[PDB]
Amino acid sequence: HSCMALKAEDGEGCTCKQTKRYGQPECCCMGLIVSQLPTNLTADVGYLYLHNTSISVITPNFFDKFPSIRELEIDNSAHLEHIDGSSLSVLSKLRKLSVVKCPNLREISGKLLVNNTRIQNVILKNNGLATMPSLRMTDAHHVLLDRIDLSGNKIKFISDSKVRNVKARTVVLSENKLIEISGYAFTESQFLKLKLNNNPDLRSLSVDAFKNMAGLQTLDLSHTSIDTLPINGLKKLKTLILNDVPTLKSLPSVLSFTDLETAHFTYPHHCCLFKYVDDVTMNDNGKYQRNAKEIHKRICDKRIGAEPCQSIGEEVQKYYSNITCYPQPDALNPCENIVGYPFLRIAVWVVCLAAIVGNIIVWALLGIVYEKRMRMHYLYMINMSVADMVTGIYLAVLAIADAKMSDEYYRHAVWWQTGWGCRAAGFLAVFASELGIISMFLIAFEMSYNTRQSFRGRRLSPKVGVLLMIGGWLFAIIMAILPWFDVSSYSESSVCLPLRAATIFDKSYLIFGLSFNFLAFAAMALSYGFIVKMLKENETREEDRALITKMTVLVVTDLICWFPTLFFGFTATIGFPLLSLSSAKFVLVFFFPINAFANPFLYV
Amino acid sequence: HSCMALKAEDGEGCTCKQTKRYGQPECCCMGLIVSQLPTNLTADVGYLYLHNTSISVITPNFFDKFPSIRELEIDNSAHLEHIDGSSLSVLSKLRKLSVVKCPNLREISGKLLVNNTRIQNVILKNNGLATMPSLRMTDAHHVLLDRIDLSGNKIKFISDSKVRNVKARTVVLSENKLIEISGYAFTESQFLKLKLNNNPDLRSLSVDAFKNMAGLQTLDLSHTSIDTLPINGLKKLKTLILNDVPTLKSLPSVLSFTDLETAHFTYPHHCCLFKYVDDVTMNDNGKYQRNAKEIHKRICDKRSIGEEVQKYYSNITCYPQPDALNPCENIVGYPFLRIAVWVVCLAAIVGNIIVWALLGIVYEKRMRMHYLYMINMSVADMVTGIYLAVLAIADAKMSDEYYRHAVWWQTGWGCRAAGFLAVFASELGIISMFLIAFEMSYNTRQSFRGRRLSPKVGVLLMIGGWLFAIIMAILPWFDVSSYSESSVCLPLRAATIFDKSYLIFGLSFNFLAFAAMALSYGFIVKMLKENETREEDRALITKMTVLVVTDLICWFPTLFFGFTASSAKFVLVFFFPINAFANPFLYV
Ligand SMILES: CC(C)CCC[C@@H](C)[C@H]1CC[C@H]2[C@@H]3CC=C4C[C@@H](O)CC[C@]4(C)[C@H]3CC[C@]12C
Ligand SMILES: *[C@@H]1O[C@H](CO)[C@@H](O)[C@H](O)[C@H]1NC(C)=O
Ligand SMILES: *[C@@H]1O[C@H](CO)[C@@H](O)[C@H](O)[C@H]1NC(C)=O
Ligand SMILES: *[C@@H]1O[C@H](CO)[C@@H](O)[C@H](O)[C@H]1NC(C)=O
Ligand SMILES: *[C@@H]1O[C@H](CO)[C@@H](O)[C@H](O)[C@H]1NC(C)=O
Ligand SMILES: *[C@@H]1O[C@H](CO)[C@@H](O)[C@H](O)[C@H]1NC(C)=O
Ligand SMILES: *[C@@H]1O[C@H](CO)[C@@H](O)[C@H](O)[C@H]1NC(C)=O
Repeated sequence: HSCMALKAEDGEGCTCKQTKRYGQPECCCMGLIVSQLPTNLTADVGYLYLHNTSISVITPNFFDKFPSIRELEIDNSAHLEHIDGSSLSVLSKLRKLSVVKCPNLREISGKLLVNNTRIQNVILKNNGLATMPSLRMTDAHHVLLDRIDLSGNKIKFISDSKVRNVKARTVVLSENKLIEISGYAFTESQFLKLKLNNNPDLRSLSVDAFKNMAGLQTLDLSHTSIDTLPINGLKKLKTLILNDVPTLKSLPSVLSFTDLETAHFTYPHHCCLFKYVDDVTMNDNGKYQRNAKEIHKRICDKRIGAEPCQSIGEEVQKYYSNITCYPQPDALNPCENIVGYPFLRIAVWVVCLAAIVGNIIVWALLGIVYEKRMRMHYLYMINMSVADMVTGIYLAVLAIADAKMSDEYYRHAVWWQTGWGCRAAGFLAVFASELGIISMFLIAFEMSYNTRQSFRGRRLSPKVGVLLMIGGWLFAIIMAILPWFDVSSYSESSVCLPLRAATIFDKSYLIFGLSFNFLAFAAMALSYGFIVKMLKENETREEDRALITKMTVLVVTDLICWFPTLFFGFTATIGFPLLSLSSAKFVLVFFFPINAFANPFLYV
Repeated sequence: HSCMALKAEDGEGCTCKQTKRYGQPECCCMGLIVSQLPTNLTADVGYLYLHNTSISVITPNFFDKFPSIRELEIDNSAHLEHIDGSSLSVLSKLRKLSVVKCPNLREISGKLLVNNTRIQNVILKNNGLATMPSLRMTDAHHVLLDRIDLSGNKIKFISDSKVRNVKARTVVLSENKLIEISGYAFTESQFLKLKLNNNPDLRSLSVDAFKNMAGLQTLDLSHTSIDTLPINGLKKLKTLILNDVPTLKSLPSVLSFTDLETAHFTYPHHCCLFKYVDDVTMNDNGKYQRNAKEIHKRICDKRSIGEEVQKYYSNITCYPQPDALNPCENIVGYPFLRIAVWVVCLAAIVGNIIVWALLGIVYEKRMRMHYLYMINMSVADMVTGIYLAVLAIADAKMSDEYYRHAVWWQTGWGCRAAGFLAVFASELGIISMFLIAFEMSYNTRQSFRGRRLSPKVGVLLMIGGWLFAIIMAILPWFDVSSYSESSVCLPLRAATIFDKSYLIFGLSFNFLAFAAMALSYGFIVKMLKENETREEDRALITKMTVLVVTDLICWFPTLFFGFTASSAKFVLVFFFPINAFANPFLYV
């Protein structure tokens, strides 16, 4: 409160007062005037506080004047360049140490907290610390550190055996710019919760970085580029947190963990990898075979009467089932199966074969009905057949993937889902959908303009029609190739559809798609009405009047099918996952595929 | 191990060895030469083993000769006719009891397991018993029986009040020909887990079969064929697995149970009744109102009444969770989709009436097999409409109710007839769609040459196609496929080997017929382009060509979505009937 009284006085000086609650007096120094603490200062001070004094650098003998110090705090000191930790450590009875808002405090040297058996907690946050303090410890400390914090600093490396024998609950290294943690970074220490989150640049961890530790209850690595989690030392974690670490493709063996109860992973399939371990756990037959032999008794020795100990291959899975994982699998990211129900499997196979057969029918019957004179709309019908063929290829990819990956999907799931293959599948699907939409709109507009101007005596240029076709093709291609990048990812579904909306920009992409669907529906309705009016004005030819009738059936069926599409989208304004997303998938796989599959029987 | 080692040296005889580990000597007998009790024997038999023994009958004097026997094991007693439980009861020194592979054991008399508070296991494996032993444990017993087992046997009956207070942890009566279980079969017995699996013949489980017993933590009736389940006794039950029981469609309400922690059922609607009990719990209001008050007091001491009870029940997970193939509380799932199917069925029926009027006005006076083909296509459209209507009214009748009485609709007759109508309508429509193009092609080709298809042949082929649709529709009534596995009543199951063949053959045949029809119409249009027919036929040819092409466009996508895919039900219910009623518009 001495600092508060000084700030109320606004006098850049040191003021002290004695408190009866603790006996020792409290002194605070403040302002730019004080370059060093004045000599006429009491020595029995327990609590020493410094508000942005002009101390440029703490000398190795700076704090030695006052032996009875018990608490320290330094704040806002913009002039602090370097501090020698030894002089601070000479303070035997130092209970708490805090340093904040020092921007230029580039280094703290020496083995801190050594020879100081009374430290209770350390707070070092929002400082320009450019290297890890060399924290050592010894077993004399009667009270463990409540919290030791280095968050908000700029540390980048943790060399061999930097933090030894510290006994503490919470240790935090978040927000730092770590690039590597070397082997044996910790040693002999026990931590209740070690924090390593919000560290974008952390790529490589040494395989034995957490080896030789004396205990680690909970650990979190969220927002990290960790490639492979270390195997050793982590054999006792109660909880594991690997949130938002897309580089963590393949986890180390689930067998190694022994007592974990809660685990948050980034990809959902690791949850099933933990759950579906039912047949995997008994296969180790090594050191963890002994560990399993030991853990089974640990439960079954104490679990009217009671069941006997079932074998080490069933009770271990019974215990492992209790392990809760947050990215739980769903119908959109299923385990052991891609398509699931056998009816759907055989239906997908037959429908892929039938889509290919329909494209073949398009080719053959269009060649049969082909007129000698070049026609503008033959190319459009061919492009719609191409859209149908792409849909068939997408379903073929899904079918063959389900055929190959059956019964072992959860192991291979992440590689397929994030891999190049899923991006290709999503490209195929969305490109087919957009190509069909733009092709329907283009053929409707071309027929409308040709019919309308032909009766008046003019015509829309067929080269303009080809230009519109290539413009729509580029539209579909750019709509499909963009989600390859992070505008909207294909990795959020097991069938590679773009059910992605997290960055709000992906929401912009989906809004653009929905708006284009609405514009296509409105344009088709209006252009078809105008076509009906023009047909009322004048009649068409005969041998190609089959195509005119096909346009009329487009007038009917396109409106019939796209009318409930927007209605379902509007009724799904809540956007409930796994229900509205399924509706969107069904809409995409129905309504463009309507015309796509119709193409043979439509065009004949 | 020691007995087998001694037997390996051509041990066609009885032999004894004084093992230092057990103190008392171990004795073994082997070979058909041992047709009776041992010749001169030893009186200090500690462990007893008899393998492939030619013993004929057992009399209490057999064991009284050497009352020191502590463990017993009888194996491969091929000739063994009968044993008396009294003989083993007198041998109170016994702790182990094994009897295996007896091929013709007809009966075991007396009360086995009585008089002996030291037996720890009773392992009767494949004894072929034609009547179960009257096993009993008296009040004086104190050793926890580790396991009592009756493996593959000929136990046709359990009879009333058979078993008296057995204290075994696990009772296994599996792989049995049980035809009936009279009441009180396990009176006052205390069991931890009871397994009755793999007894197909069990069809008369009494209401008091498990009455008054001291309780079971788990009860297993896997692969039974029971017609009902008693309410009494199972109140304390902690685990009930009823996988693959096909006949238990009248399960008492989950409220009757009080301590389930895990349950298995073959029909997911039972688990939906578990979760949706929310409105059923308070409906009881009988003496079970007092029972529910008691259990609510217990639950609240353990840590509104209805919400807490339903949370507790939701904690009772069941493996057959509900699925999209049979959504609970509704067939339509959505109210907007309900009005959509209502409007499509109304459009179907109104269009059918309009088509009746149109056929009445435009019908040609002269006989025409073409008009017959059009009539049967209109009938196919009408039956699609009636299938739509019955599904819609079934949803309306069971609005919000589709967890009670759900099973009877799927299995009893409603789904059977509805699926019959649906598939018959679809197949008749497809086959008529093929026949009309076949008529067009045959008439087009032959008339130019100067011939015509036989009208009798055409009528007979139309009747044959009608019969093909009928036989395709009737088959899933049997076990070749199933209507039962969907609230929409469509034939969705594909599990059995024949089911996959049936389903894939149906779909592939439909699409192949459509492709062949398209090829035939391509031939027709090529002929028309090359040669000009008579104008009277030319107008009719053009009208029918437009009709067929428009019908193709309307029909095709429905099966595509039904295969590539709630919304599946919506599309099958909406777009296909839309084609069905839109096609006559293209007819006229
Ligand atoms: C489910 C909601 C969103 C949309 C439902 C679509 C309804 C309104 C559509 C689909 C099929 C349509 C019918 C299709 C064909 C014809 C013939 C034509 O002369 C117009 C009327 C009539 C009879 C249409 C009436 C409107 C109709 C019934
Ligand atoms: C501390 O910081 C302020 C703000 O930069 C600075 O102006 C001031 O001189 C320092 N001392 C006090 C007492 O505010
Ligand atoms: C120490 O002396 C300085 C001047 O030398 C004076 O301003 C200050 O108040 C003194 N402080 C104490 C605690 O005596
Ligand atoms: C600090 O501890 C080290 C540990 O080796 C010891 O050598 C040193 O003398 C101590 N210094 C003081 C000032 O107590
Ligand atoms: C029976 O008597 C024979 C001959 O005296 C003796 O050797 C043998 O040990 C006895 N027991 C058996 C089982 O043959
Ligand atoms: C029992 O032993 C006899 C004679 O050694 C042998 O023929 C017979 O096969 C054996 N029993 C069985 C079931 O094999
Ligand atoms: C055991 O049987 C004997 C006669 O065999 C009988 O006297 C006795 O009461 C029985 N004991 C028990 C505990 O049933």
